[PDB]
Amino acid sequence: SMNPPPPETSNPNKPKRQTNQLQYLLRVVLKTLWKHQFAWPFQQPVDAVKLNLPDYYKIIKTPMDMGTIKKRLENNYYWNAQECIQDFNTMFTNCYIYNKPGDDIVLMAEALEKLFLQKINELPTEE
Ligand SMILES: Cc1cnc(Nc2ccc(N3CCN(C)CC3)cc2)nc1Nc1cccc(S(=O)(=O)NC(C)(C)C)c1
Repeated sequence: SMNPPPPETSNPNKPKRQTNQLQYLLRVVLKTLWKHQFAWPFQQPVDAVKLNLPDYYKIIKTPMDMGTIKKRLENNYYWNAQECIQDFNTMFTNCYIYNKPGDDIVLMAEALEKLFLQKINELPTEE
């Protein structure tokens, strides 16, 4: 089967704003996770075709990845910081759903999620 289209990253009909929290999510949170040694499998939508995973998009109906999250932030797609946080959580939980406890890719996600939670603990108060 084909890959689904990637999640929307721009919508000219969605209102836009800049907040210090969204700036932090891009400049601090995303940036720190992106450079992590275990980040690479989470940097783009899963290409189930190239990876030969016929069941991936049978199981994962709400795909999400850091490339999509980054594009959303660069485009001012998010209105609330919580939208972005929800997207990271969806990414992590999709990993845990598709795979099994103890799998290498799960350990990788766990490492990234721990770091994510550390950075979110330092989220500045909404100005
Ligand atoms: C975000 C994400 C969540 N789950 C899985 N699981 C996964 C993917 C591929 C495989 N295989 C199956 C065996 N086959 C020969 C190649 C890849 C196994 C599990 N992969 C993810 N991303 C991913 C992105 C790019 C490449 C790969 S990967 O290099 O094909 N797979 C591992 C070795 C990292 C697990 C994986």
